[PDB]
Amino acid sequence: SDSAINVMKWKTVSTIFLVVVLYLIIGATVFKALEQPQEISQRTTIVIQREKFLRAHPCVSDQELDELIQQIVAAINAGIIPLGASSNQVSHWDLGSSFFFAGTVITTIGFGNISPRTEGGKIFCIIYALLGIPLFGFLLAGVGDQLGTIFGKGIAKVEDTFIKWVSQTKIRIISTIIFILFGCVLFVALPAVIFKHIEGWSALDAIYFVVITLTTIGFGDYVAGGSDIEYLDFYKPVVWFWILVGLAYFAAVLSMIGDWLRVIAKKTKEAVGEFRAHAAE
Amino acid sequence: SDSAINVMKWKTVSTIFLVVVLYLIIGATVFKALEQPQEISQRTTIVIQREKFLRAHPCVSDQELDELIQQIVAAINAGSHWDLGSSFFFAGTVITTIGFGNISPRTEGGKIFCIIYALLGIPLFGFLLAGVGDQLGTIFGKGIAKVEDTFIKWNVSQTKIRIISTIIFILFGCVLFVALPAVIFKHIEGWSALDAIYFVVITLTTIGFGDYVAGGSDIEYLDFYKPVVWFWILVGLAYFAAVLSMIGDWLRVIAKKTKEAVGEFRAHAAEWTANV
Ligand SMILES: CCCCCCCCCCCCC/C=C/[C@@H](O)[C@H](CO)NC(=O)CCCCCCCCCCCCCCC
Ligand SMILES: CS(=O)(=O)Nc1ccc(C(=O)NCc2ccc(Cl)cc2Cl)cc1
Ligand SMILES: CS(=O)(=O)Nc1ccc(C(=O)NCc2ccc(Cl)cc2Cl)cc1
Ligand SMILES: CCCCCCCCCCCCCCCC
Ligand SMILES: CCCCCCCCCCCC
Ligand SMILES: CCCCC
Ligand SMILES: [K+]
Ligand SMILES: [K+]
Ligand SMILES: [K+]
Ligand SMILES: [K+]
Repeated sequence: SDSAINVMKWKTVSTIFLVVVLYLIIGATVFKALEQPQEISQRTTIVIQREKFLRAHPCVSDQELDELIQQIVAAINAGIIPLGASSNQVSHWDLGSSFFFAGTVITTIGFGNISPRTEGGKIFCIIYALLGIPLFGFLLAGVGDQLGTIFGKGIAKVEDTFIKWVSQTKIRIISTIIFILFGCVLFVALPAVIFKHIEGWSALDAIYFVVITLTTIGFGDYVAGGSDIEYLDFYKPVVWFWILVGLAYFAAVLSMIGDWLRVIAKKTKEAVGEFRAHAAE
Repeated sequence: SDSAINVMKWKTVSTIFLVVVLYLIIGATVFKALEQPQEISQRTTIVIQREKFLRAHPCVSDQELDELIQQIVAAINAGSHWDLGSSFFFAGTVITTIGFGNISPRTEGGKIFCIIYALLGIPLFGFLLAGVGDQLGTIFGKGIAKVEDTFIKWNVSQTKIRIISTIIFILFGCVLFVALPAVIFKHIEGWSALDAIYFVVITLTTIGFGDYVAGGSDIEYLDFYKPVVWFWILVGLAYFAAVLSMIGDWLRVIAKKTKEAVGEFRAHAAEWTANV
């Protein structure tokens, strides 16, 4: 009976699919409820700014203003500061930023503030990713090991002193609490504070950055080291180390959250069974 | 001896670290060599466009222009981007961790929800993508059961045909999940042949720079186009998930072969030098 389990597998996958379909629909409406208003409030107030310089300079062709703005937004994607009060310009592909870029490729964070424009840069980025992503995986896995065996020494000491008048499978709950607590301190809270001061971000923007980065979603709306401001350069190599170990942390956390879903799915799969079997007495 | 194994583990991690460090250094110089010139060529030709626009339109003064550009930079920070469909797109970019970033939350509440929506959505999507990987894998197992029957009754036998099977996987795999979609993006999006394959890899490896996004431009899209792209991603991600893992195991083998090749080079230099 090889096809027997396969019929049972397709049933499980199809239900998860429809859950994901419905989870996206929920998220979709939640986001547009949150972001549609600010969008329209800013599109109406950008047309207010539009006609303030549409008719304050009629001697501009007025179809070429909207083509001008295309030419600025097209060139802003490579990163430009097209100003006369600042015509000397730092490079986005210097010795360090191309090193940053390679990191965003193999980690699959891919902020996208810096992206290749040359046809050769694209072809190499394709080759660099298909080899670098697996290569980086072994590093991140070994970092997960070393970081995990450090925590194993930490709970060996703590699961010794909390042995008062003790069960085996319930202290596992205490160990997962100290993991998430210490974890969010070293890899979420403490770094976000540093980004708040050094980058100038808000308290929310920093934690937003930490999560979007270490989950490798990497929108790129916020990037550490993205400005010119000062950058001690004590700063940036520490952020590399943060990513290396912070990615290893969310790797476990996200896997823990996955197992929680497994349990919640089991509890709710049987709750529907109990709901049926009772059906109002 | 518990710390004896741990020293063997840290030495394994440290060497891989130094490989990744040096792999980044190689890549860094290679991209800088590739992209530093385009940067200068476009920085010089954007200043040409700037001082061209003051002369070809004396109407505008040098002082008005700096004001306009701040107002465009202000609007780049926002741009419908959040209509019924694009917010659905957005949630997809979150759970898949592709995160193109062409659309990103600006409201403080949208950020807080995106944090919560990801921490629960990313594991949830993993199970879907894992199940898609299973079903897709058992389909191809039916395919090799057929093909490992017709080739294996004749010319050269086992332990080398497993190499032939993985070639068929990668060959037809790149057909269904890289080549055939990239052709569709070339026509429908208007991209180049390179840009489409560039998109396919950046997207399905979940790097997702966001420089190229299918459905991101303002073009008429057939009602079947975007939902097929979802299905593509769902199954295309499952494809590179295996492909990247195959490439990982290749490196494992290559690491073993090169780790002993160094041992051979040393062992010859050893008793070639004992020859006095
Ligand atoms: C596209 C960017 C090019 C990146 C090229 C990086 C290759 C670096 C040179 C390979 C040797 C690394 C240093 C020596 C390590 C050995 O002492 C050690 C065993 O003792 N090997 C390993 O740890 C295991 C290491 C084995 C990993 C091999 C990586 C495969 C890269 C394939 C790229 C082919 C292009 C060839 C261009 C030269
Ligand atoms: C806007 S810029 O690109 O032109 N300037 C720079 C931008 C960023 C960095 C940098 O190292 N940030 C830390 C870091 C490291 C690795 C990874 Cl993967 C992600 C991150 Cl955030 C350096 C220069
Ligand atoms: C300015 S815009 O908001 O309108 N740009 C858009 C870009 C793409 C889409 C869309 O549906 N793409 C298919 C798709 C599905 C899931 C995933 Cl994860 C990725 C992708 Cl590309 C919608 C809008
Ligand atoms: C942040 C949004 C959370 C959305 C949670 C959706 C919960 C969906 C529950 C579906 C229950 C299906 C029961 C099937 C059991 C056979
Ligand atoms: C058309 C340009 C393609 C460039 C990709 C070739 C890269 C060669 C590898 C360099 C090894 C150091
Ligand atoms: C049939 C393969 C799906 C992508 C077009
Ligand atoms: K990204
Ligand atoms: K990713
Ligand atoms: K991005
Ligand atoms: K990403």
